[PDB]
Amino acid sequence: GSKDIIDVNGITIDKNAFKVTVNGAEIELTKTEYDLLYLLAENKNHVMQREQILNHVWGYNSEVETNVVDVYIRYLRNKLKPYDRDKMIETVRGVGYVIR
Amino acid sequence: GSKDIIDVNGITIDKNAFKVTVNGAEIELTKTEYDLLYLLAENKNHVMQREQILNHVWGYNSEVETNVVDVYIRYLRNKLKPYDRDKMIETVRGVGYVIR
Repeated sequence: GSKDIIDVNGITIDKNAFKVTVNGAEIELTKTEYDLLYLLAENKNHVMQREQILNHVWGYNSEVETNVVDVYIRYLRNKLKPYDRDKMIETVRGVGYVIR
Repeated sequence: GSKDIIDVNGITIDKNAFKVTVNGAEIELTKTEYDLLYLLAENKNHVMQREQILNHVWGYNSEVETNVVDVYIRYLRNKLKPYDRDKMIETVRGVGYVIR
């Protein structure tokens, strides 16, 4: 049972590095969800295809099934719903996903 | 060339999740350095042995040489020097390392 946030010698360190700041609060993510969010945010207004998302977040050779992108888009949306940000991740039926 | 910090829809997301806040600034770490710092901080005033540090940060089965702990203690100290925090990580000659 590792302590969530630690302060020592004036330094603040969180057990989970993968948080994002929203409305003065923090959404807590996994590495994969955080990387997906960053990738979509970095490409705002530029639709990303499921396979290029797979390549960036999971790796170009990845043996993972491509639908893991959909699985995680849904994990991400569920993380953003309590903060009324989920609708920012939209589906382009047939292509992939985009933040606008 | 991925953009360091991104703001989108009111969410702030850093490319590098592994930063700690010090004097209103941020030290930027790698996952391994961050985990080492967290482990020592979480065990403040409790000396840790090089091998238990290895087990926690690198894994119990790890094929890595045990001196990688010393390598990274030095990487961490070098990261803390610009903020006059390096002396908080002290060597117990013969045992390991501790934060007091």
